[PDB]
Amino acid sequence: GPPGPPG
Amino acid sequence: PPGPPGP
Amino acid sequence: PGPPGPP
Amino acid sequence: PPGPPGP
Amino acid sequence: GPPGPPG
Amino acid sequence: PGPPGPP
Repeated sequence: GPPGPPG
Repeated sequence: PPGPPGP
Repeated sequence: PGPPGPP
Repeated sequence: PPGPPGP
Repeated sequence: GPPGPPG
Repeated sequence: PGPPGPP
């Protein structure tokens, strides 16, 4: 899947 | 699915 | 799952 | 998420 | 994530 | 999490 959100 | 939120 | 988001 | 308040 | 606030 | 803010 796509990268997760910025922290 | 998307990766997790970042640090 | 995708990679973590960036910091 | 954002980093903590600074010193 | 982004930098935290100035202290 | 992101880095601390500056002093």
